[PDB]
Amino acid sequence: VDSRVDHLFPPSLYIFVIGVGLPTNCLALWAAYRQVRQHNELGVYLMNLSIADLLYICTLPLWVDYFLHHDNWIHGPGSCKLFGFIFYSNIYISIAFLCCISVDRYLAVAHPLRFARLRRVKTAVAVSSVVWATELGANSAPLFHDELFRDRYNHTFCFEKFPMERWVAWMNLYRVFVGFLFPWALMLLCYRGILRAVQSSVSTERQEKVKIKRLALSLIAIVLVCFAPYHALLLSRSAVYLGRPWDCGFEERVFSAYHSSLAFTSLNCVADPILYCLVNEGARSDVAKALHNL
Repeated sequence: VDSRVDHLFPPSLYIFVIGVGLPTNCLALWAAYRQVRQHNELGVYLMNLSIADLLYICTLPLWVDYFLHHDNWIHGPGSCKLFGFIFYSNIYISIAFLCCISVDRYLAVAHPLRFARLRRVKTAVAVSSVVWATELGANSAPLFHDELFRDRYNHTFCFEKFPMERWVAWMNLYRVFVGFLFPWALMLLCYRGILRAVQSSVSTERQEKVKIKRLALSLIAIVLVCFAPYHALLLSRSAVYLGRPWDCGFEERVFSAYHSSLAFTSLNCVADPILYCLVNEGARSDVAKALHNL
């Protein structure tokens, strides 16, 4: 059980995320609020996604240090328990609001004349509240554990043990399977249904159909390219532990790749503002008309 020279990639990537995803997410939050003012209940989910992204990107300045300084956390146990819970959530909050958006879009497009009670700002707010309550209470296990752990080779950990606790493996399994694949599968099914509905449209001009398909494929490709490697490797180093709990052969080799993938999973915070409030000409219109106020 040891570590590698992983001190440049996650820091240089979180710096880019800080530089791009604070202004883009503030603009996206403003545009989503603009949408809510018009009783577009998609705006509620867009605001919630922007909030999760914002309070994720506002807790990176700590892990950029935690990775610059080699793998040690020094801001007490209190910061490592709050900023470590915000950092290992908001992934399952972002990919829950993306699923909420895809289901909202599927209902509007594939059933345009039904379920009108489900498409309202009130029900959107209630669903957002339930989404925040779950995945923040059901992912709250790391709080009720000591989680600023030291070891031999001067590695002050934060939310880890390479010798994994009994719960950590099961909670990782839950992460991979009921925080990523389930919401991602629902996103994929919703966009497949949206494309099947758009296909039948008589009034859409077959280049708009191509634009819709190439946006719907990128929506479910960005999520996979950002979350699949980290979660597959988390599955790997959690499945090995059940086979050989008292072993460290795999972990030392896979440590650097694991932390680089964890750095990668942060690109789905500058991905969201673009793909959901900056790729269409209506929300860019809001950006243009509001930045022209000052």
